Amino acid sequence: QNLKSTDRAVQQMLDKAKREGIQTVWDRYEAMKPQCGFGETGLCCRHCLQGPCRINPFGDEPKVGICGATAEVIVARGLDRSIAAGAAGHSGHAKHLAHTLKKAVQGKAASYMIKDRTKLHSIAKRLGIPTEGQKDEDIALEVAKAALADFHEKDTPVLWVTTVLPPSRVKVLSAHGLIPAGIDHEIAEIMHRTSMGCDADAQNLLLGGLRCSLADLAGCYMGTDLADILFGTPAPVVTESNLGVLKADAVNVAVHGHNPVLSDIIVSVSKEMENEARAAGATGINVVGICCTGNEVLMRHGIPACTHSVSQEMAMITGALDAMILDYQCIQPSVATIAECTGTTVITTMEMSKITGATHVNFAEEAAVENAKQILRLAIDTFKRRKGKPVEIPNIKTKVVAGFSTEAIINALSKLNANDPLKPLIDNVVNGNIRGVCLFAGCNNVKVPQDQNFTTIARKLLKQNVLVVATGCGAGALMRHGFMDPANVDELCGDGLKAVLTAIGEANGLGGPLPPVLHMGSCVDNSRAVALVAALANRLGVDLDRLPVVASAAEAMHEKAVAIGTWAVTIGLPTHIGVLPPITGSLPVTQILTSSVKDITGGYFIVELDPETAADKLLAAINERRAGLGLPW
Amino acid sequence: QNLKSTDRAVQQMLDKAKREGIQTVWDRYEAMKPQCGFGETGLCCRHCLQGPCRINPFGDEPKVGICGATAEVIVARGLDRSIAAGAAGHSGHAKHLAHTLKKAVQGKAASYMIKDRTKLHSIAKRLGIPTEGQKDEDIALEVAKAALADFHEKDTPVLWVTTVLPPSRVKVLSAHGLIPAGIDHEIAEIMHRTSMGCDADAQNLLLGGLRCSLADLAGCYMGTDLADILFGTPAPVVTESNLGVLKADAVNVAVHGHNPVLSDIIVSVSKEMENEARAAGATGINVVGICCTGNEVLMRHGIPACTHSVSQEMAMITGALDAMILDYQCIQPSVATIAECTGTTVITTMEMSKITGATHVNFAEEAAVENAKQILRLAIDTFKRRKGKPVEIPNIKTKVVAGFSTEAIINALSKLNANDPLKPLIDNVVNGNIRGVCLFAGCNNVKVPQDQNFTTIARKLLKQNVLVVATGCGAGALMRHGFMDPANVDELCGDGLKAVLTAIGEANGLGGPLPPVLHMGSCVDNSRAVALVAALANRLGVDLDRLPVVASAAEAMHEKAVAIGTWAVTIGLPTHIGVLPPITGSLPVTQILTSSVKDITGGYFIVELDPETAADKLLAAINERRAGLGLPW
Ligand code: SF4
Ligand code: SF4
Ligand code: FES
Ligand code: FES
Ligand SMILES: [Fe+2]
Ligand SMILES: [Fe+2]
Repeated sequence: QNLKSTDRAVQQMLDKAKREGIQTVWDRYEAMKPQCGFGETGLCCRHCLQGPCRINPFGDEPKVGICGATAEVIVARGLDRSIAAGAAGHSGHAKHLAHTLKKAVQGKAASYMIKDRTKLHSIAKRLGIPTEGQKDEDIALEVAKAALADFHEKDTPVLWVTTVLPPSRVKVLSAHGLIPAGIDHEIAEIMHRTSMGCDADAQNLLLGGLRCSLADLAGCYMGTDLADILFGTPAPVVTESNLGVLKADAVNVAVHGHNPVLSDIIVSVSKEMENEARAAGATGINVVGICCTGNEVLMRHGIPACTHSVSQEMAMITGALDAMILDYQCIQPSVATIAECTGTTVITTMEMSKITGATHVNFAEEAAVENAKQILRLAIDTFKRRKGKPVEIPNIKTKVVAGFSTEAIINALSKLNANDPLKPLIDNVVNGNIRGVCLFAGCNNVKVPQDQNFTTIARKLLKQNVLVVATGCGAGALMRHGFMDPANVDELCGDGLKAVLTAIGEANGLGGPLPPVLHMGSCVDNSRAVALVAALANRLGVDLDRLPVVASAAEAMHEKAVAIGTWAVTIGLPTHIGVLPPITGSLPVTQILTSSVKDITGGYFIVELDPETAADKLLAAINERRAGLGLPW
Repeated sequence: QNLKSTDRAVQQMLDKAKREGIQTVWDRYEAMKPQCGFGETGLCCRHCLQGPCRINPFGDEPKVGICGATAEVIVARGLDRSIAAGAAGHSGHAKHLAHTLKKAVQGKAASYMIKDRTKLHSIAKRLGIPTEGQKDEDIALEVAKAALADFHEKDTPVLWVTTVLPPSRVKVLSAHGLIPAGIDHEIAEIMHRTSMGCDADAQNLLLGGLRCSLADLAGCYMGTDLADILFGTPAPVVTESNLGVLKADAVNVAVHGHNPVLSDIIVSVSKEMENEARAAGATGINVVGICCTGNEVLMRHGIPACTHSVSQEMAMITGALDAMILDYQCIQPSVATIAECTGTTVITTMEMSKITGATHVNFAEEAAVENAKQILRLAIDTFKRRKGKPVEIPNIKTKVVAGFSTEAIINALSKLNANDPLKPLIDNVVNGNIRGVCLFAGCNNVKVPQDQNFTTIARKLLKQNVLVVATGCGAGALMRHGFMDPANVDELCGDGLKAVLTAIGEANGLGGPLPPVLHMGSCVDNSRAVALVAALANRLGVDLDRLPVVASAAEAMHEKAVAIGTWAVTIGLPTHIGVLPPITGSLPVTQILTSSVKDITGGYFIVELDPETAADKLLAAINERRAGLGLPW
């Protein structure tokens, strides 16, 4: 099972699933081999009913689409649609939060409120919304309105791009026409321009893609901003991760999907229902996280993470998962069928994300507590049905220190320099104790032994004194392998990095270092990394494409990860992707994305499937940036 | 060549292209055979980087997507994305027109103006915008603002749906949650819900699709409304069609794409530049139409139609096409390469629709006349370069009577009944002189011998006294085969239909009948057919799903045609499609689209590749509606 996942808890559940004849994502992958080489290389088009069209990567006909679409057009159009789809996810998430905030302050959803007033005011200031002599509720109404306004054309561009990147960066992007006019506007324009008989120039198409990726960034940043206002800005918290956080004697409830609007209420209501759970013979309700919504409640509340991404089915295979509460995104629909074998109650809650065979309980912010109780009572009923049934919860978990929002990081650093908190970080970049910064982001992918790329690359970078930050299922991988436990600093970290982590930790009263990797939160919270990097850029008076900062979507899967990778490139970062996106069928497109885009945005993709090699390439990128700043490396 | 196109002019140019070694759309199709059976049936998914996934239509593994996505999910998700892409095209078009109207009335684009004041006022009234004591420019500003507001969420649903369908229809749709909240909002929501690990219930997905198809309808109706305000509501006009409208001794300029914002100015400026053209040795500038933008200028100005859809390259093969002026949609990018062989200057004009190797001349409404002159001077230069070069323009053309907007149809009928103009039409439906109404819409498709389905089906329906109306390349097919020439009424029409066409024509002073088929305009002008059918519904006091009205996308190709077909079904029409959409890989999805959707909207798809059989099925659908109204059939 080591060939499927490097996580021992997952391996144990794979053996259980095999024994019990429960088909998994890895079995469905094996059944799909060999996969279509046209799709793999991007050389397939189904954008009209004359198709499907394909182009042989090499050899003879077909060489061109029926309408005349070249390999470079077909590849660029497919990629653009993936970016649009990612943008649609992150911005749908953000939109949901914007409506929730509006309802909350209009008195229509009393389960929700302004929890972080400071964040609300700072966001208002950043957007140009006056706060002086204004009621919080009115300020919040204006912020929510501004959020919703960024989805469409208006007299200003997307403020959740133009107000979050340094002016010099916005100028570079504006010069190339890359600043989005409206989030849903760009999504629609991509779908239009990539439809049959429209845009048919690879560079033009890809520029469109870069712009749509910034619409995605805006959705991410908006999602983080709004979630922080509503639910609180994360601060350092200690919890645990992996399947061992499940408890046989508790009602185990996984929150899974993305939106904290749902999970955050589940967490609070579950505490209120402890006595009901105990009435049913349980110790209480044990809420655990899967995927991003698990990350959201881990970051804010220390809710333990059960599992992530590709291994999500394994939580169910334990036999102890009484409910899986879903909103949207990254949920393998197999869970609905597996639930019939495992006893788990899978519950959908959002109108646009249902799964055949799952129970649907409409969630309305207006009735959030009521709807949460209904859902949790289904979970309690399910716990009762497994009375006396043996379960197999792998006794495997790690300690996780998390909650490193950008505010939290700035605060931690401020203990070393109160009025110039970024300076200690920059000092240590300059003196070589910190070589650079690497953001690990995005998914696991069944094609890559689970977590192998994240851990292999992280290990090499940490030994080379790279400050590693992580989000989403990248943070999931690293947390499950001990990278968020400060007890592992001596083993994992180079002497320089150790010194800095220790110095910061001891100044924050820890008697010990920060963890080896800083968990910056969910996938939308990649926007937090942007806030940190942009703040460093502003402090240094240089653009992001001069900073020794890189990203790695080491095991990418979702269209959202493609969008994130693309905006990482667009804002100026060397951006590693550890799975093949469908671009290799066009050398010109590949060359643009991995090379000539450097001349446009300063960022570039690094496509590298071998993780040792990827680490070397990321180190080379970091060191090139160091040299560019006149620093030793 | 009869196996490729039933159009003799096209056949002649195919022989020329063969002789000269110029590859065509038919050659690229042959080179693509056999096409992928997974794509053909819809059983392929590339929505994440674990893919490509496929499902064998029959047999053994693979049976399910890697994430657990079933055949019914994969098929529904692919279809939904096609609908969104169509919606994005039609609504991008509409949005462009809305911005143009706004600029025009704000004094920023003096080449544009309110040409149809009556239409402006009627639209304002329909939207609830007060006109009483208001300046036209202010009314137009409010209409343009309303248009742009329909793209996003607001306190009202999409008004270009809710104000254009009868209340009873809106109620049925609202009950099923199918009324769009915002055009780009729905497009984005589709892309989100169809992304990995989101919506995974076929019915839920398809309901989303129906709603997004209404966003497309809104974009179409908005496009027609705005184009009519700006450029004039069509009225009956006589012109010609087919390659014989090209003139060797003239500067031949094709307008190609969709948006009249561009073509309409080309037409007016070309008249102003006659003397310059004559200075260059030409007789003048001969503007001719291809595809929808050709339909727009044919409908308003009687500009002759050169060709349509699948045969667009053949205009170039003549050697006499000096320029092809492009905006977006349905342009085979092969034209840019073919231009190098034929001498034609291919000019793109829109930032989001470029073609490698074509000349790009940015068009800005603010400088429309200037930009038009620049473009037409390139065409004149090109005419000069072919001095003394033989050309082969097939001497083949038909007479075309067109310009049947819904206003024009109502006016024509009003000559038989001034104060109840729809009544004469309804009278003849009731007495059997008109069996029903069929709308032919959409594209040609290289898979179907060009025009064969449109003409075969139209011939059968006309003999059975069906009133046939047509738009887009359906109108193109029928016009090129003589179906818009009143001289062909005796040959084509049943006695009942002939009687009615003759009665209406003679009351309008023609000394002769209306044409066999009524040309209702471009693809967005399918919205005109909706206006007519909705007006008939209102007059009768019944919903559209009780009317003997059907649609046929007989040779469909573009994602836009899929969207149009889908909203035809959603508003309550039996809707024939004459090519296989990628749905046959899921019986449940097929059953929903062809059968159970009847219970939701009253409309349904009729998938039928054999045109004789399709005609029988359409007649059966019409007759079933007749019987439902208690009428003989
Ligand atoms: S858009 Fe072009 S390449 Fe794509 S399916 Fe249609 S004909 Fe083929
Ligand atoms: S979304 Fe599911 S079916 Fe589609 S490519 Fe990804 S794993 Fe395969
Ligand atoms: S030919 Fe396999 S992805 Fe289309
Ligand atoms: S396997 Fe051919 S369309 Fe994907
Ligand atoms: Fe996520
Ligand atoms: Fe069209």
